[PDB]
Amino acid sequence: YAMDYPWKASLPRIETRLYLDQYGGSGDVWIGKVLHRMTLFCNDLYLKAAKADFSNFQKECRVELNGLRRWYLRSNLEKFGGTDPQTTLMTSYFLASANIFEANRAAERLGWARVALLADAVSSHFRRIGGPKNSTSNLEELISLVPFDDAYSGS
Amino acid sequence: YAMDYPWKASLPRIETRLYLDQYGGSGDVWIGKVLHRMTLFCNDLYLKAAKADFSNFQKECRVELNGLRRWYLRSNLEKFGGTDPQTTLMTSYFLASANIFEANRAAERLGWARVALLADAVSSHFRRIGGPKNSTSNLEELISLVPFDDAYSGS
Repeated sequence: YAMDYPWKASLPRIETRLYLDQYGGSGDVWIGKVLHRMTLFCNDLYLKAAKADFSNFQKECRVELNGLRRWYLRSNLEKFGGTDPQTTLMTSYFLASANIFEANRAAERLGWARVALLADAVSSHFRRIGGPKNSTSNLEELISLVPFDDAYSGS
Repeated sequence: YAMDYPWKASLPRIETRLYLDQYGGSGDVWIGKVLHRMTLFCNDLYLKAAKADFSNFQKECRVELNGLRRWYLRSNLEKFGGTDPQTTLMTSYFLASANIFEANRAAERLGWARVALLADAVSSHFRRIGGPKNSTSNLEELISLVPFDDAYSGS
């Protein structure tokens, strides 16, 4: 792993997930003059805590992904987006749920997902019709599909 | 004045302006056993303070009107709309300036003025074209002429 993905393309949560199968817990032993095991940072309590936290994160992510899928369908955007839109939704949500992974920061993650999907749809439409000076339809009002707020949807 | 203007149509600032020449000060006497002038509410500082404050109001109103006129000209609104711009502007600003007079609240006064002017122009255009069924243009974007802000431009 440490040789395949350098610092340039190493998402935090994917590395944390891949690490949870490589920690010895308490079955480690360090070679010295006599085999001795250090019992301060090698135990199963760390493993239990990490696994519980990751399970909670995964459940919350599943729920928010379901909600985002419902919104994506209801807002009538599937008419663009290549041949299959579900893979695009999944990719553009996972590329955000792996960086901003805290619990009290749902707004930033969901906004990242929504704006990514909108930008991709609009870019695909421009690439299909044949450039930016042949669009007779209206596009500037398309940003009104994000849910409304006071300090978010005004700027 | 107090007879030809009921409570339902009595602007505060107009009443103050018409009452600023009906309060003598020291040139008054109150009937008793002997003609005696009361001093606590009949003074001369009252007139000076009132005149200074009212002249400050005059100057602030002049400056704000001279700015709003430039805004109404540069925004290209006389093309479609009222039959005479100056009277409509003067009236629609005098209303706000005669209702909200305090000096640390120019924002609400200017906002009232701008929104009233925009609404009047749009209503005149709708009435001229023959109802809202034949209005080909797009009118939601016409609210972008109001200067942008961070928290006062979504609602």
